[PDB]
Amino acid sequence: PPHGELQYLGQIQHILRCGVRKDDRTGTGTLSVFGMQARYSLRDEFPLLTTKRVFWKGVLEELLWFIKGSTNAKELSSKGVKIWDANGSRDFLDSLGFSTREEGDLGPVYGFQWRHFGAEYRDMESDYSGQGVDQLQRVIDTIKTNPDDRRIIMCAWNPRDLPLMALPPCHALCQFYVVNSELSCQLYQRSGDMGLGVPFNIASYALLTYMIAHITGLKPGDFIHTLGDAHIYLNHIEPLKIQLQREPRPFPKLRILRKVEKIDDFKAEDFQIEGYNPHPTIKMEMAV
Amino acid sequence: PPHGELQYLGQIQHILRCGVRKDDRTGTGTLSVFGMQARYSLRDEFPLLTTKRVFWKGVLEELLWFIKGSTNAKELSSKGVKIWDANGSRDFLDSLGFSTREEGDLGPVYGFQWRHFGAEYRDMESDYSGQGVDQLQRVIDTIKTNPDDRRIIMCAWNPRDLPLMALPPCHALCQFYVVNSELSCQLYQRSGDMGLGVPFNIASYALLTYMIAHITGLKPGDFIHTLGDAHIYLNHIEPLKIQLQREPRPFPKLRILRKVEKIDDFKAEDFQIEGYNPHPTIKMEMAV
Ligand SMILES: Cc1nc(=O)c2cc(CN(C)c3ccc(C(=O)N[C@@H](CCC(=O)O)C(=O)O)s3)ccc2[nH]1
Ligand SMILES: Cc1nc(=O)c2cc(CN(C)c3ccc(C(=O)N[C@@H](CCC(=O)O)C(=O)O)s3)ccc2[nH]1
Ligand SMILES: *c1cc(=O)[nH]c(=O)n1[C@H]1C[C@H](O)[C@@H](COP(=O)(O)O)O1
Ligand SMILES: *c1cc(=O)[nH]c(=O)n1[C@H]1C[C@H](O)[C@@H](COP(=O)(O)O)O1
Repeated sequence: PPHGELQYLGQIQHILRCGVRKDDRTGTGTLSVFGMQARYSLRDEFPLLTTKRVFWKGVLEELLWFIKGSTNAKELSSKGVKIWDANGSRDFLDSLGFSTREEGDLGPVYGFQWRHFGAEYRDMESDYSGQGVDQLQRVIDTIKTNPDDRRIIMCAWNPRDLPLMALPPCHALCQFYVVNSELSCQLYQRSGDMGLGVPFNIASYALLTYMIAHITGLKPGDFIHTLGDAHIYLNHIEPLKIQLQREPRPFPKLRILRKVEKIDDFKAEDFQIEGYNPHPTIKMEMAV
Repeated sequence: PPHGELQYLGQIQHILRCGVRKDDRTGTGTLSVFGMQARYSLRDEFPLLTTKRVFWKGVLEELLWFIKGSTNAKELSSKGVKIWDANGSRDFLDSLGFSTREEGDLGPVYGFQWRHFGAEYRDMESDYSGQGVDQLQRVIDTIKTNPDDRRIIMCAWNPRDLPLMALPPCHALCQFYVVNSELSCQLYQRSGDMGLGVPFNIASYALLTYMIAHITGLKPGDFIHTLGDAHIYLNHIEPLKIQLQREPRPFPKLRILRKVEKIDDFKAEDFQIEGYNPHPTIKMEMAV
């Protein structure tokens, strides 16, 4: 079969060639296409793009960070991953009307929604243990007791909390699916920065599926990536054209070195990416 | 000029050919595939399937019923559309442990979530005016003022309310998009009964897009249908095979018979499907 990475490269080709110029919140301007989907096999291979070196350390730490239910950019930043620090800045928080909010407090985003959906948000320092719906655990439990369930959904998009977010989730929800001992996951990404966030986001959900398959005794199946506003920022056009001239390389594999029982038990050292031979890193300037 | 209906027919082919046997909640059994996407153009045509006659009256009536904010099956039944009566019957309600609920009360379903997301659900007769988030109107307001917004989402999936729903929404959420004066809509349907619900569902959202496009002064663009568990029930394989032998006929057109100002203003007589010439109707027994 063909290299799964060609789907992503193909989506980049399409947007660059046929995407429509669409202004945006950041003011950078974009080339956009509405509605896209790709299927990444998770069977004996891991979808970490090769046409560009993907910041894997960032992916792994962000997910563990999400899993802990943290909304403090400081805690992830202490791991050497600064991807969310800009959004927790004093200046940025103020530009949204969050002047009384401490620096690093991203609001009730991902982690908070996944583990405490519906809980009354105070601040990043608050203890929400036992508050709200722990969707992640409910998803894990359902997969174990009734794998045929067609309602295995973890939703980050919370209408009543959007006002408190420094940035509404680019990932509204994801759905899990089990058939013949294989676990699949589909992500609905309402908005996708193709050159920066997407490659990262793909690896992230592929990792989450591996983690959940591991503790549920299942084999990773497919990761389906569904996009809403799939866009390429104007300043990413040139670097993306360089990346398109690169031939994909066999996807690496992901090894889980230890037998884990609970999702909260995983640690960075538990994972190992082997056979990852990517082309040189390509810098995509952040939009703001 | 590939006919738009070929996508739905191709999805049926794929599932019959590659779908995997998967038991289900109803005990009927299905052929299943996880993750699918189809794009139905809404430009000078309406995607009402022709390889079988679709119950358009039901489609229109159900959507007007959603907009009214109703969660009472009887209010739709009184229009001659009985699609939700079973899910509101005494026996079915009792089977889910809702014996204290009145017959016809579907719980916090679409009507409620769309117009009062977050509000505390009491019963189908309660007045929720001013309670919760009226996502529908907010969506309309944003389309009219900031069309580039990548967060135009209407969510029906509410983790907090699920334990009260007679049937968790098969349509988790939808996202709207605007470019070149065209309004597009993507639906994330977590579970799709390909033979029964899907054809109907596709018409439902195409209609919603036509409605919003009308009140916002935009032209309908694309309707992207995204599926989670796309399945063909076993007792639908024979009739679907017959349907697949039928050549689609040009899609009809949808006419709005007068300038409507507000979404709540639409009445059934404001719409006319013209040039609809479907093949004979194909009954698809309900599963359970
Ligand atoms: C416009 C915009 N696009 C984004 O993709 C985006 C992403 C995040 C958060 N996030 C989920 C991120 C994932 C990956 C990131 C990133 O900057 N990656 C660089 C790595 C450079 C480095 O830190 O060493 C890269 O992949 O090149 S940032 C926050 C705001 C955003 N804003
Ligand atoms: C297993 C199952 N599949 C469904 O598609 C489904 C749909 C609803 C509600 N819904 C959203 C529906 C949309 C269309 C419907 C339907 O029965 N359509 C028939 C029409 C027969 C008639 O004319 O009355 C059809 O299209 O053949 S039902 C409730 C439970 C379900 N249960
Ligand atoms: C958000 C977060 C993420 O994990 N990955 C992403 O791709 N993004 C991107 C999408 C978009 O360019 C921007 C968020 O902006 P908006 O809310 O869509 O306006 O970050
Ligand atoms: C639900 C409602 C709708 O509008 N469209 C649909 O196709 N369905 C289908 C999907 C599934 O076969 C069943 C609902 O069951 P479940 O909750 O997925 O188990 O009806």
